[PDB]
Amino acid sequence: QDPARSVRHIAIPAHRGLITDRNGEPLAVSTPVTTLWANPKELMTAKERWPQLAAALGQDTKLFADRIEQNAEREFIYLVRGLTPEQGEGVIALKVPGVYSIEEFRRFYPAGEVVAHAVGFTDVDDRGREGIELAFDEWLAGVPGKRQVLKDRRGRVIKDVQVTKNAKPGKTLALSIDLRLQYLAHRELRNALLENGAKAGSLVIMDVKTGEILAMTNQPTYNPNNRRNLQPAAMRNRAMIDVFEPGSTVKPFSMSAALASGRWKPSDIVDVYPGTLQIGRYTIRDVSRNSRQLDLTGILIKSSNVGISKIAFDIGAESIYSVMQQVGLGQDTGLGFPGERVGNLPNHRKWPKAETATLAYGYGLSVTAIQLAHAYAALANDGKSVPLSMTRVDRVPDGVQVISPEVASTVQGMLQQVVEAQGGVFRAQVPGYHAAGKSGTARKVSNAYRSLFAGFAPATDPRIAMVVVIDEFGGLVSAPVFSKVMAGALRLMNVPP
Repeated sequence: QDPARSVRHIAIPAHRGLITDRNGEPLAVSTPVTTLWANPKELMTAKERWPQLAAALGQDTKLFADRIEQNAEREFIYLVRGLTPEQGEGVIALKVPGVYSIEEFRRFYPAGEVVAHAVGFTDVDDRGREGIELAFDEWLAGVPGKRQVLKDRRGRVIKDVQVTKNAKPGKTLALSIDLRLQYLAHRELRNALLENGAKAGSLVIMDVKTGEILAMTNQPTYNPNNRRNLQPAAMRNRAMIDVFEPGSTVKPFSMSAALASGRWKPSDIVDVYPGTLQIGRYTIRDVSRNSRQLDLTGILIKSSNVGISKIAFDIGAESIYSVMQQVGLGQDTGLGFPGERVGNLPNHRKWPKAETATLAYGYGLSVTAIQLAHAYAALANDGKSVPLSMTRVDRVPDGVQVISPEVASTVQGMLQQVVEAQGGVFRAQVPGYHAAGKSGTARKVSNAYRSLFAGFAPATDPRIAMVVVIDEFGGLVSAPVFSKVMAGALRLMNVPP
């Protein structure tokens, strides 16, 4: 026969670490719940109690009985996971032979759908499945404790002996996210999509000094506290996953290369008439074909593919490739979100004219909204790249001077004119401030199109970079979202006009 006595162990679940926004507002909080397990060999001696027990578990009387009878020979099954402590005390109070309790934890997300994708959620075992919860699982999970029990020959717990290992609570995490900006971003992105008959999009706000992600919102979203009817479209962290050719939004990086080459100055003129350029069997065609001479700022205002291609042929694709690589386009973000997409910044030894031109006007690479906001942050931060962070930054990293301060300042002033000049993206203007940026028609890589707006403010002393992505010309839907969210974000951060 089996031993009359055996010393056994039971795990002591650990309290998962608090997630807060950068101002300490809670975003994910461990809620005590009660798990009930049974020894069927003991339960089998108390059948008349089963229907009361089943009703207190919210289980069907016969399905409950069938489950215990089917497991009669086992000494452990779970009865139910994650009752309220009040509910568990009610079941324990029934004193049914063979019913035992374990203290577990369930997450609650106080801000719900507003920050669903960035924070993520946990599975039935309280482990990270999505977002920060996944990326920082090890940090947040802590370490289960251990205690000894004495069991008899039939698996009855006859003594709680001792705790041999204290549970180690998980560690607290303060995100870079500012929930005030996050609520503004979520509201305005949602409202823009509903008003324009669009289904999906994303918005990223970054601190250009610190590399902090201040807001990251995607539509559709979901309530992480009630996933009962959750659609896969809604769980997608689009800002980090959706890859697209960024089109005209990377022409500022092409212009940065041109101004670093020694061959170009802002007052330089390019003739783009008649809005096309034959390069062998290929024709580069401009979206607006009403121009002859354009200065470098006008090439950005008109988004002339011919203009930027002629510059690119003069300076060589390798100069443009290098800037785009150094500002992080097509590169690992280092954020350690499993499944984050890197996109592709193709390289060549010999760049033919076609591939040189498509790189320079943004169809020769694929990026995410995070990478595009990161690149805009570098340009805004007087050309100094700072690592991306989803966590609060107290000591700002040195970062890397990727674009000379002078060139970055000149390109800031060109992008100010894109927003402010006659013929510019006037819907991206931010009353009280100089804003700077560039619209684009992005092409999805998996043709599906996205309306992009990328920019920063204040134009003459930048603090915040922003990318707006609307899945669906001239930012007519993404530019006004930038305008409204930047207007708000700057004042919530007490940025002076």
